[PDB]
Amino acid sequence: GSSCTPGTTFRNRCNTCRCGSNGRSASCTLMACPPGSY
Ligand SMILES: [Co+2]
Repeated sequence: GSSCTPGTTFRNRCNTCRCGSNGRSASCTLMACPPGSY
């Protein structure tokens, strides 16, 4: 838990994220995600 697979991308609601080298952070888009956006 509290982790991602390094260098993977993943989705969180309407946002997309790229997992850091450490697996402990991710670079994510910051879009507001209203209903229907995902
Ligand atoms: Co963990």
